Amino acid sequence: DPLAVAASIIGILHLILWILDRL
Amino acid sequence: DPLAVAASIIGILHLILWILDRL
Amino acid sequence: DPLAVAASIIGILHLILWILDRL
Amino acid sequence: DPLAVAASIIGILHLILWILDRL
Ligand SMILES: CCCCCCCC/C=C\CCCCCCCC(=O)OC[C@H](O)CO
Ligand SMILES: CCCCCCCC/C=C\CCCCCCCC(=O)OC[C@H](O)CO
Ligand SMILES: CCCCCCCC/C=C\CCCCCCCC(=O)OC[C@H](O)CO
Ligand SMILES: N[C@H]1CCC2(CC1)[C@H]1C[C@@H]3C[C@@H](C[C@H]2C3)C1
Ligand SMILES: [Cl-]
Repeated sequence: DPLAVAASIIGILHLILWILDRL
Repeated sequence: DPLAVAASIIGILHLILWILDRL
Repeated sequence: DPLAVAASIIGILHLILWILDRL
Repeated sequence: DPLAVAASIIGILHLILWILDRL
């Protein structure tokens, strides 16, 4: 499922960027 | 699955909106 | 899949809670 | 799907970390 693939990549990137902004 | 579909859309929108708010 | 189900519910909830916190 | 599983775990962790940060 392409939608699931995109959402997974987006969530992983989202958590990383949020951690980097909090740091 | 409607729940997976809605959650994927919402995660994509959540990343978009969060980034725009941080900018 | 209970993990996917819980993650979908939780992602919806996370967007709700973040929008309300920023507002 | 390992990608979906990793992203689900990541989403649960993200809500946990974000809630702890807001509190
Ligand atoms: C093609 C995709 C390009 C993406 C758009 C690039 C534009 C960035 C503009 C100004 C940044 C200046 C602010 C310096 C960094 C602080 C904001 C921040 O930390 O955000 C990063 C994270 O993705 C969310 O917070
Ligand atoms: C599925 C279950 C969802 C349960 C949802 C829990 C609601 C939070 C409880 C009380 C808010 C306390 C009133 C103070 C208002 C600040 C908002 C707040 O602290 O909520 C936690 C989080 O930071 C986002 O708002
Ligand atoms: C899956 C494992 C995750 C491991 C958990 C690591 C927690 C380490 C926290 C601070 C050390 C670095 C200080 C960084 C300060 C940012 C604080 C932060 O991490 O935000 C979330 C936290 O629960 C509220 O702030
Ligand atoms: N925060 C979101 C919640 C929804 C999912 C992406 C991340 C998550 C992982 C996959 C399987 C379901 C639906 C999406 C794809 C649960
Ligand atoms: Cl935030």
